[PDB]
Order: sequence, then C-alpha cells, then structure tokens
Amino acid sequence: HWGYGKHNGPEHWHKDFPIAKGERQSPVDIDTHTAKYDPSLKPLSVSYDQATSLRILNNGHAFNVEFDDSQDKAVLKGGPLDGTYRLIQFHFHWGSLDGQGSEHTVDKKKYAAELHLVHWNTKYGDFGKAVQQPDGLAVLGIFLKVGSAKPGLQKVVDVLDSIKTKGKSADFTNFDPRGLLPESLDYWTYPGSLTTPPLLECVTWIVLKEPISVSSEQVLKFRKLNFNGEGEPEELMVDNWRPAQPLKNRQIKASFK
Ligand SMILES: NS(=O)(=O)c1ccc(C(=O)N2CCN(Cc3ccccc3)C2)cc1
Ligand SMILES: [Zn+2]
Repeated sequence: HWGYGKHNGPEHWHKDFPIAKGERQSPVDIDTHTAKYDPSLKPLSVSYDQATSLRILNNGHAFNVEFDDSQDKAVLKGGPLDGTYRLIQFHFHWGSLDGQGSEHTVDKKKYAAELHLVHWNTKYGDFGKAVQQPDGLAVLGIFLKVGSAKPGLQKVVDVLDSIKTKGKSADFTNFDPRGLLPESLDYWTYPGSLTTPPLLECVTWIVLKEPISVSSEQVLKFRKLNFNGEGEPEELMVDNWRPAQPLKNRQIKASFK
C-alpha cells in the first residue's frame, strides 16, 4: 500500500521499510561546490548497440521499459564500477509542474523529471541476488528539462495511451536507449539505495551532469498516466518522486573538473 499520496507517501515508508532512515539512502542533493573531482575515476562505458527492449509496463508507480538481460547485450562498465552491469529496465520520475519531478537535485535545483537506467552486477547471477549486495546495482540517472523535444523519447510517449492504468503492458521491441543520452557522459557518483520500497542499499549512483531536453508536450503525456487500475477512481500519475535524503557519512565524487 506504499505510494506517493498524503496517506502513503515517502514520509510514511519507514513504517513498513525501516531502512528508509538508513545510512546510504537515495536520492540526495548534489552540492556542486562540495563534490570533489576524483582523477582516479574512469570514463563511463555505455554499450547499448545490442540492447533488446521487450515490453513497457505501467506498474502503478511509474512505467518500466524492460530489456532482455539473459545475456551481456546492453552493459554499463567503467567509471566507478568494478566489472559488468547489465541493463534490465529504465523508468522515469516526474512532476505535476515543470518546477519539480527529479529525485536528485543539483544545488537544491529540481528538474522536471529524471530517467533511471537500471543495471545489475553480473557477478551475482540474477537481479534478485544483486539487490541483496552493496555493489549489486548501478543506476544511471539523467535529468530532464523542458525545452526542445527529444526525438529519441517520442516512441515511448506515443505508446503511453496503451498502458494508461496499473497492470497494463504493451509490446515494446527495437527501442534504442542511446536516443535518451545527452552528448556528455560527465557524472557525479555516490553509494546509495533504491528510491522506492524496498529502499535496499545496493546502488552505485551515476548521475549525469548534462540534462536532456524534452518538450512540454512530451512531459504532458507522462502526466496523463494513472496510478490506479482500470475502472478505479482516476488518480493522475504525477509527483512520483522521493525527496532528497540525508547525505550522512558519504562523499559525492565528480568525474570532471
Ligand atoms: N528508482 S530506482 O532506480 O532506485 C529503482 C527502484 C526500484 C527498483 C526495483 O527493481 N524494484 C522492484 C523489485 N524490487 C527489488 C526486489 C526486491 C526483492 C526481490 C526482488 C526484487 C524493487 C529498481 C530501481
Ligand atoms: Zn527510479
């Protein structure tokens, strides 16, 4: 029964998921003056040429674009990571208004939305084993600002009418996630968590500095989705973001000067 309402929102999650108040929770504010350049970080390696998208699912919290992760097809390596992380899904978090929606913030600035490309460490064999490890997942986070349309996002926007409500899915093959990346792979990185229940502390966060631009019409179509199931009272899927959590004993590292 967790969600993003007044009665079941992020301030309530700790009652069923006490790790909500833990030492490495996400998201966080990225203070750009306190993040230190780490010359030992490697360039990110984003290898998405062989990505196999399968399906898009409205899960009642967001929509997920799911990939075939039964082989090393779309992988994230390098940067702060040891070994190979396989892409399993991507999703977004967004606002009711353009002035909010991102989960990470930059010097307390909120973006209109945030893309999460979720990857799991292949040394743990499957995603369910990986989420039980402190280095199990790598999530690539990309901010969205409202301005020019993102052409590589339109195939996602155009299928959302077919998955309006919770539990609906649609075939979503041959989608190329390279079309969601910005030009620069400059990033910030820190150890954190899933941002939704069960809030497991299993994520290496890699947040790109350069946002992508999407149009007002693209993000308006995200905000026509529903949290509810078919035939239930309509509750628009908006403001599906967790706010920034305490940094505690953590350092955010920059890949760039
Ligand atoms: N916003 S985010 O990128 O941090 C993100 C949040 C949640 C998830 C996610 O995979 N969850 C659904 C399953 N659960 C994991 C799970 C638990 C037990 C058994 C198996 C799996 C969470 C992935 C990324
Ligand atoms: Zn997310």
